[PDB]
Formats: sequence, C-alpha cells, structure tokens
Amino acid sequence: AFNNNPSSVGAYSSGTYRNLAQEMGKTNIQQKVNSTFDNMFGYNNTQQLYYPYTENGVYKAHYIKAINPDEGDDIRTEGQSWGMTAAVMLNKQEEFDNLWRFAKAYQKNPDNHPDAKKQGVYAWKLKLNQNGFVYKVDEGPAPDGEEYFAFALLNASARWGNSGEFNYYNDAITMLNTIKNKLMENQIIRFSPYIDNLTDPSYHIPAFYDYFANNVTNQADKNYWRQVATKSRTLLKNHFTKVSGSPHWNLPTFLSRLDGSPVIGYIFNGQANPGQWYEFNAWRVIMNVGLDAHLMGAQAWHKSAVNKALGFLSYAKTNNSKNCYEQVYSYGGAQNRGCAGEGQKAANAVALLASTNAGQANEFFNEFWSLSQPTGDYRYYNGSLYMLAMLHVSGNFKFYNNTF
Repeated sequence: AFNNNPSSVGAYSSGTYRNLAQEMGKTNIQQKVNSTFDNMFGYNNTQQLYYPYTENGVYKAHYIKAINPDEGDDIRTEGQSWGMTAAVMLNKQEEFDNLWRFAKAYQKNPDNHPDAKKQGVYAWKLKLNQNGFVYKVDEGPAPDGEEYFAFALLNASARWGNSGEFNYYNDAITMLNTIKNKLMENQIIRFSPYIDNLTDPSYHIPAFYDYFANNVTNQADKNYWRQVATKSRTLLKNHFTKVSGSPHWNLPTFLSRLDGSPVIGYIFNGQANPGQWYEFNAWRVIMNVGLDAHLMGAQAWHKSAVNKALGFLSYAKTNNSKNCYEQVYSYGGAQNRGCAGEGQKAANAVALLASTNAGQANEFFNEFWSLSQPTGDYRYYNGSLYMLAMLHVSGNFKFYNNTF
C-alpha cells in the first residue's frame, strides 16, 4: 500500500529508500527499470536516445540526441547530464564515460573564452553540421545541466574511484566551482549569466546542494552549499505560496524572481514562452519536490506543494474535452498544447514521494506505470524524464557519498 505519511527523515540520512512501485503492488519492477535503460541505451532507433559520435570513421564519444522534427535534431546539456545520472545509478560505467567524454570535449566552453561569463560553462545546444561534424549553436548554458553533471560526477567518483580515464572527483569539484562562480546570484541558481533577479524553479533541487556540501572538503565551501540548500527550499516555499489559489491555481511556473514571484509575460529578447506558463520546464518542479522529500525528508511545504498541484491537474482533466490534463497551463487555463505525454506523467509520478493522498497516488502512479517506453519523434524529452522517473520510483535513485 502507498505510504501516505512520508517520513520527515530523508533516505540520505537513514539509508532507507522507498520503492514506490512496490508500495503500489507492482511486480517485475527491477526488470522494467533494466529494460528501460537497455532500450534507451541500445542501438534500436526505437526508444534509443544514446548515439555514437564518429569523425572520419574514428569513434570519439556518445551523446543523448535531442530528436527534433520541427527544427532539426540537436544535442543538449540537460539530456546529456540526465543520461549520465541514469548510467551511474545503474552502475553503467562505459555509457557514463562515453557521455562525459563528449560533454567535456564538445559542450564545455573554453576556460579562456573572451567572454568571462561563458568560461567553463557548458553550451546548451550543439548540432552536427552538413558534413556530420559537431559545432556549438548556442554557447549560453542551461544551468541545471551543470548541476546534474556535478551530481553525476560526485556519484561516479564514489562508486568507481578516480584512477581510470577520468578523475571524476576533480571534474566534479571543477563543475561546482563553475556553478558557484558563473551560475549563481546570491546563492540562487541563475536562469542566465546575463540577467539578474531571475531563476527557473525547475533548476532548484535542494537535496543536491546538501549532497554537494557533504562532498567538498573545506569548511567555507561546506557552509556555502548548505546555505544554497536552505535558500533553495525558501525559494520553492515562497514560489508555492505565490502560486496558491488565484490567479496561478497551484501550478509552478517557468520563470520566477528571487522572492518566488512568477515572472509575468515576456521580459527578454529570445524568451521561448511567457514566464507565468506551467510548461515543459515547470513539469519538473514537483518531481524535484518529490526527490527532496524522499532524500532529505518531507515537511509540510513539500506535501502542500504536491497535493495542491496534483489536485489542480486532476480537476483540469475533468474539465477537458479530451479527458486529459494538458502540457501547458497559464493562470489555470489550458493553452491547447496537447494532452500530457509520458514525460509529464513521469514527473508527476515522482512527485508522489511527497503526496499524502492515496487516491491521487493510485491515479497518477498507474497512469505512469501503464505507459510504454517513449518512441517516435517526441521521445527526447518524454523518454529522458521517463528514465529518471523509473529510477526514482524503484528505489534506484540514491546518493553515494565519497569517503575522506
């Protein structure tokens, strides 16, 4: 049965990881997790997201392919870092190393870039040119990519050691220093180096910062990361207070000010969507709240955030002609951008680690567990989130501390 009373003591402290799928009465859980990885990382061109990169017939590295029928396939730091995270959780070292080799060689902006704000950050969008060779489309970062790279590398160090191709630990500390020096404003993760008073709630993963604090050696840096953790929980608490009731109707938004206020409308040239939309990025917020509750303990704010958001989506489904909740809402109104696909259902299943409503849990968990693994033209984002969720709901998303 679903545990509707999640502990205030996290798995990171206790060592006790929940297996949500087992609580929900499912069978062949580990088999399904393993097949999900094998299909995503297999050469089947069906579920596959992991592809080799060669130059003049010489093997170089691997990437997660952001398949895109509208604008041409590209390669993103979020997908790359999420792939590495999946690989370390399942002890898949070659896959990890092949992805990290690609990131460090081809995504990393040089440390002596003429723009100091780009030095050592990871270019969010690459493509292969007409002759098949990789190039940077946009050098600007997507800072949750760096966050997941640092997380994944610290875990690789802890599981595998640092004497092979990579000194994972040194690579992780370098990544942490880059985040602190290039991607933070007053200890809150940035949306952009070039815009102040701006964050993306989906980039806030408080438990990662607590993990960082426990994996750096010096006192000042331990305190720094513990403060980022506390400030991140404050940002999310404040954002969830601000989106409660009218006018945002309990869903978090794409962009926020540093006090948690949703950004209204457009604020910069190049912005993809209005700031107050619950859209593709915002899907991840309650996934992150579930992660935090599981790993670091559930408090009243985690439970309220997820219960009210899932409550809104359930309500929105009852008021939809297609009998689905949709991918994009603004001020509680459906924006006609399609029924929820696999990745949104996946994010919402992870959120259940902070839920106190067994009925909600049944509905949202079964809607996720009944899905086939993503295929076709939209499988990059759907399939990436599906993989992460499979780990989180099977007790496989764990923190592996380094020893000093």
